[PDB]
Amino acid sequence: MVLSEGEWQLVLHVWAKVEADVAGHGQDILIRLFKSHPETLEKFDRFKHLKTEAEMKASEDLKKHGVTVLTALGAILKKKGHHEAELKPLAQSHATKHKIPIKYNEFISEAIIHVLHSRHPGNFGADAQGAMNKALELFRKDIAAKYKELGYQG
Ligand code: HEM
Repeated sequence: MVLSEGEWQLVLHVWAKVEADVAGHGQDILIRLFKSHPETLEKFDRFKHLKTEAEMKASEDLKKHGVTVLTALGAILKKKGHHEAELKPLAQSHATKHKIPIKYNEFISEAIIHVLHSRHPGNFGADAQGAMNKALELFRKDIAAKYKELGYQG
């Protein structure tokens, strides 16, 4: 798939707001993911022990990882489709080291959309959400194809 330039501008316009507070958005998104789909928490040996939302909110390590996640994702989106080089090491570690099934990428995509909708309603109308969804679908499709190449797929 290909996004038009107008769709990329909608994506990067709301991302510019996210970047005003990377740590806060990273926290909100990962907590959303873990609450909504507790099974994903099990993949993080680092965080598996966190029992409540309050414990998650107080973990500086979780907040650090959320910054890491959003920085990597932002670098990818800013490539506007030309993200082959950035995707390869990400696919390799998630497929081979962390053993993350493809389905869980849909779950974090959902959490990203939820959080932007909650924090940026004026910049995240129907069209901007449609564009962000397309951008994340593009990402998931490309990462899934890499998984298959690397010998995981799934
Ligand atoms: C938007 C999708 C995602 C991005 C951009 C992302 C990015 C990253 C980055 C940059 C790292 C650190 C370096 C590396 O190991 O590659 C990482 C580590 C990791 N990610 Fe992801 N990730 C994503 C989705 C997920 C999902 C869906 C899960 C699990 C449900 C996951 C599980 C992990 C784990 C277990 C680690 C290692 C944490 C540790 O240091 O112990 N990732 N991720």
